[PDB]
Amino acid sequence: IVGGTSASAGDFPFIVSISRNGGPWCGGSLLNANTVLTAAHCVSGYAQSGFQIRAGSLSRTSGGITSSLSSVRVHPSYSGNNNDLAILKLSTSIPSGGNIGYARLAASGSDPVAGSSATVAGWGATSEGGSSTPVNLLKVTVPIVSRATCRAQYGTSAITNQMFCAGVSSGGKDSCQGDSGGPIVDSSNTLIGAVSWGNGCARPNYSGVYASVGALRSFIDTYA
Repeated sequence: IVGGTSASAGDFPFIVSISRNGGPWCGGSLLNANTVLTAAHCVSGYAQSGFQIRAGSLSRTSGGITSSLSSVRVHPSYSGNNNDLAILKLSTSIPSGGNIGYARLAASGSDPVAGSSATVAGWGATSEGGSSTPVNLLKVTVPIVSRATCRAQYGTSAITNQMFCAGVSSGGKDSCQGDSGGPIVDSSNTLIGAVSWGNGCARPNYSGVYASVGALRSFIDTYA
């Protein structure tokens, strides 16, 4: 997270950190006791044994409940940056209680509304190309960017209705490398997307691009 602040305990009860090879890698969202929603790019094709999930902590290294993965299901039509979600099944159940809860999904057919304030969180880089990855969770609030503008920025073909965009025109607030798969929520903390891709991080006029929960609910609902 670029241009963010320290998350507080309980801000995202459902957020998980996803390590790979014992190192920071991605974020995700706990949907229920044995299921995490993350970005397909975080897990597609990779050895599933390299991953570990941690829930119930502001730290990605300590505290909470951990689990290995039983299975990975990438969206059936994942293609390029498109349909960039995967459903993970957990070998250790993660009961709700305390700072653990489950995500509330955006309504089916919904699209985030341009100009509305969204909050994204993760343990990714704090600058584009940055060396340091935060131990404690960061968050940042950015406006949704209209898809028409996002298409002006990246090309019409590059932004589909399975994606939405968020960021500030003059740059400086965004998700970044290591935040992929983690949540973006609306002002009521409803899960509207997962961090997906972008042309660097926090660049002026290149919005962050997010996998859209509202558009992907039929894959999410069926396997969650």
